[PDB]
Amino acid sequence: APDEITTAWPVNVGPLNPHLYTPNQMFAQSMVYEPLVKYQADGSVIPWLAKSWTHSEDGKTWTFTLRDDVKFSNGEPFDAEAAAENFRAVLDNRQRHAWLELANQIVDVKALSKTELQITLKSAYYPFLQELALPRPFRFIAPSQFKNHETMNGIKAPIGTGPWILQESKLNQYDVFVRNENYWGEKPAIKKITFNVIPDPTTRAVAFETGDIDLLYGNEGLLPLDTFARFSQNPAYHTQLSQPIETVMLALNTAKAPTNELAVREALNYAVNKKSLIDNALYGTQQVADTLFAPSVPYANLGLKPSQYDPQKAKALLEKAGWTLPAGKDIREKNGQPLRIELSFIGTDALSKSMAEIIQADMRQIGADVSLIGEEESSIYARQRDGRFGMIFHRTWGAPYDPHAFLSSMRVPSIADFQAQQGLADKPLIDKEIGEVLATHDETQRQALYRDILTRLHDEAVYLPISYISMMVVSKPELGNIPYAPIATEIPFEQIKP
Repeated sequence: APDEITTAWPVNVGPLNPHLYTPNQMFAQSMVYEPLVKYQADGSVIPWLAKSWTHSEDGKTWTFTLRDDVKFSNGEPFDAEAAAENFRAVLDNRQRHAWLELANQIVDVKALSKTELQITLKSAYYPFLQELALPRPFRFIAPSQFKNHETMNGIKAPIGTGPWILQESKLNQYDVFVRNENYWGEKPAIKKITFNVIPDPTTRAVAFETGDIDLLYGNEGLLPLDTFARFSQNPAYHTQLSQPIETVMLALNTAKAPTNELAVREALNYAVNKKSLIDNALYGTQQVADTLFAPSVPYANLGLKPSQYDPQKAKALLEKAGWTLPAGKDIREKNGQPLRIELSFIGTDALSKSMAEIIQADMRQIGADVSLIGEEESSIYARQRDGRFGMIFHRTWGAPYDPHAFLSSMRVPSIADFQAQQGLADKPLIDKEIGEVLATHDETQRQALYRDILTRLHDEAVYLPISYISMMVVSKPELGNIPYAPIATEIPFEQIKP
């Protein structure tokens, strides 16, 4: 069966509603559902379900000509009405999609014929096509599977147009997908993929070591990083490590003492030897980040000045701001208040715990007391939603989210970035500029606005960038080279060719 593979995922794939979020897993939604236009590594989108498109002079009305040969896996036609119904279904839940600005921009969607689909926008929203390309929410389920003509209250069968079809799913156990034999595009070489549900990282490693699974593909939490390095030298195995796809960083709460002070935030940015942290916790498998977005990210090659590890400069910044060492204590004080910052993370995540310990030790060296608050996932997500944190671990979202969608989301009060930026005096101006860059036509103004947004965020030391992380792969050699999806949450099973 060299055309059947078995892999693993920490949880089951979810209901596979194309228009909702947790517990729906994005890789799975992208296996079954498809976009109008498809995102490529070079930054462009290509025709997909939409073979072509045009837009009005003012850039608010877009007309897409759809392929006419596409069926949903249940035999029903994909056409403009089915696509229009889908857009209606998503936008009936509009407030759930506020993180994504396209959802606030779409004013009308209508099927002009079986093959003409017209979409009207509030303003000339430039990242229109890119946002249509995302795994969710703008992808298409057969309208017969709506519940009372909606999807926001659940779907019936997860029927998409894509190259994979969900065969069966056992809560807590394993999800099976099968090749769509009536797929409009190219047939995948693989016929069956089984995801075993294996929540724990070392347990995933052991399963691969026993031969229970054939493939592991994911970000830096996929399996323990020490095990990954040993696997990469093991000639019985195949491993890969991609070029970096996103930033991992700390977000500092600019509205809470003592991270409300610019001097404290700048000092913490000089306190951490990031190469040491990576070589200590991450087994040298990731790259040092000095900036919220890597210089390879669109619009973000700005010559921003790194804050190199420099504990002497960190101490001086603290001293100049009145944070001094009492005799004979290691932790600074100002106005009888200790320099204490809470770092909250998921307490069962061993890699978070390690990095957090390194951060705490590096900051103690400059006289800052970091207390580690490890809590369950729900509590942590509530904290970020609510701004109940001093520092948190946080990541950017990779291409094509970075930078436009990630910045867009900083305006949304329930996103951790808004909460972290809440105390900045120029936060109103930053959000106005974010709104402007997304609507702007003038390419020179677009670049100025990105420059200003990113430069203010860097200079205000809202973040502590740590590393640019990569996708990792571990596989049985028989599977061959495993390609990457140009979107970070997607796994390109359709292109595996043993």
